[PDB]
Amino acid sequence: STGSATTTPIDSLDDAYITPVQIGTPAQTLNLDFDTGSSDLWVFSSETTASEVDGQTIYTPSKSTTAKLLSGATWSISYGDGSSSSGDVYTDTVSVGGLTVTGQAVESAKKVSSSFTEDSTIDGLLGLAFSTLNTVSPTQQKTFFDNAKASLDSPVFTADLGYHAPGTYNFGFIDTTAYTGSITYTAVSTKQGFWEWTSTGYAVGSGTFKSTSIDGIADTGTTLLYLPATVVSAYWAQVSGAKSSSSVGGYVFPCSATLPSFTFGVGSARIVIPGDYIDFGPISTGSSSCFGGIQSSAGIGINIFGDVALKAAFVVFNGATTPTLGFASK
Ligand SMILES: CCNC(=O)CSc1nnc(C(C)C)o1
Repeated sequence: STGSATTTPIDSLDDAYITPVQIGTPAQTLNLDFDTGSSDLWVFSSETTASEVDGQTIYTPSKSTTAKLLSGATWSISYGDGSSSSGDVYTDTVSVGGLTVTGQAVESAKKVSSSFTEDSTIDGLLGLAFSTLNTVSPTQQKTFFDNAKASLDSPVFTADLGYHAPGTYNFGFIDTTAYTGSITYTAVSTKQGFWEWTSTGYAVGSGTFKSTSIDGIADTGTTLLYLPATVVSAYWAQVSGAKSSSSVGGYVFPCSATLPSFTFGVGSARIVIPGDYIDFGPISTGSSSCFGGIQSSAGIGINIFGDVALKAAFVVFNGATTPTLGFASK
């Protein structure tokens, strides 16, 4: 089997991408944030505290003839950005782009943190990191990818995120028309349960490539590119007037600037992020200070190849016995 679904930016900045997902019978379609940095499929639901729902579409398990309470199971997750959610668990039929999994754990939120309530466009998350990170207790549940893997034509999914445009998540096949050149594959560690790999270095603009190992994760659920402070300082030093602002929470730059590109290494291959992908616009409406798309990871504990980096590539998440990642230009 295969599946193919379009993913659409939630706003004009590509802050996140939503993909329609069919849950239950008859189908309830919710727009989920596919997140290769986490492993829970959770949704706003008829159980979510009413004051914490503000425009999201909800899953109502009582209206699904295939829903079953997973008795005793609870979940609770906290994300790197400080947001969180928790609740109980149903199993139900879940379909993405024509690919159907029966008995998928659908984690129904009883509580969500304010940032979720305040984003009416995201109805939940669909985790695509390894199932070792899933938070369901006392019986840890499998991700949609884990459950579908045996049925797929090939045990892969691909992320093809658009810049200010829709893109595609495919399951079970690699669309050879969706990229240019060749795909370069690189080794993955699932020891922390993330899609973890080592970039071979970077360049700023037209500058020389610096060969240096940068361990990080491929994370579709993170907007920006978070790299070591040395790398980030080298980038922003090429933008007149750019500076790190403790009050804003990262590097800002004059909105009048033209940003240089940023290249990262994948083995001997190179992925070029155009400068325009690094512009996240005014820090507040009307401001001439703009927020940068490359930020320091120093306070995180891990480097994160988020959407800024991934949308410059066609990315293969190969979930075979030896997990690898593939990157191609497009
Ligand atoms: C196909 C997705 N599989 C899982 O999420 C299982 S947990 C997991 N942790 N490491 C692995 C292997 C792929 C190395 O698997």
